[PDB]
Amino acid sequence: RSFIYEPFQIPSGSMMPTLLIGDFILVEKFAYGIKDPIYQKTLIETGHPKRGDIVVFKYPEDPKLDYIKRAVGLPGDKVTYDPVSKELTIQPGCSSGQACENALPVTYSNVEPSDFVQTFSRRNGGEATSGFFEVPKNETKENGIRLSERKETLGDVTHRILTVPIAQDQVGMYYQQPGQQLATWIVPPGQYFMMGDNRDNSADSRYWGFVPEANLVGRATAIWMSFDGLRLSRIGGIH
Ligand SMILES: *C(=O)[C@H]([C@@H](C)OC(C)=O)[C@H]1NC(C(=O)OCC=C)=CS1
Repeated sequence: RSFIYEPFQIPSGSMMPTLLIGDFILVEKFAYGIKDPIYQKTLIETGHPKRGDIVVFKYPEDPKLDYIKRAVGLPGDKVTYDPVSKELTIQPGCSSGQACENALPVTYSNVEPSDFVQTFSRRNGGEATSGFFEVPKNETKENGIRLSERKETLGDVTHRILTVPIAQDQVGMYYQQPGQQLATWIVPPGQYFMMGDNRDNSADSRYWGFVPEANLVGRATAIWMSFDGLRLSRIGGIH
């Protein structure tokens, strides 16, 4: 088996705190080669995302851009997002409108202030995100909101998420799947529901739908370098 690796720059903060703007990651492409009975005839196989994997894929609405999000919903999952508690409920194999009772273990730790403050430009009275800043927890920044952080465990995968405590999704702008109420989705076969870890700063599947497997590029495996300026402490695994 011969895997192909591709590095990727992280220019946006939608996967914070897991991936920060300036991180440079390594991605293992899903498509790989295998040597036929030994040997000749290099054959091409394709792996698939596991729940919780951080995945690079071609943005469905404009395949020319590569997005990076977490695959929280797998083919067949009934995914529900509570915009108030900002928590996911996932029910594997509940894809036939049946009243399912099974449920993937999804648990959350207590909300705590994160290291980041999100600032906004005061454009003539209104607001527009101007960036994210790491700010000591005992300090404040004007026109900035301290983000909250907690751990989300999807089945047996635990990772962090950041929430903007003064914000709430407008469910009315979600992508609404035929036959489903707002904020509930049933992942189609061979497709995926993607969500960014910076939950209130992520234009993901909630807004535009599923990612077809054909659009998948690969799985993030490491932070190879990071610059904000060198941040060598971030090189290593993604957690
Ligand atoms: C979040 O920002 C991911 C990042 C981590 O992808 C990178 C940096 O490769 C992608 N998601 C978004 C997003 O939700 O923004 C949509 C609005 C334009 C952008 S890149």
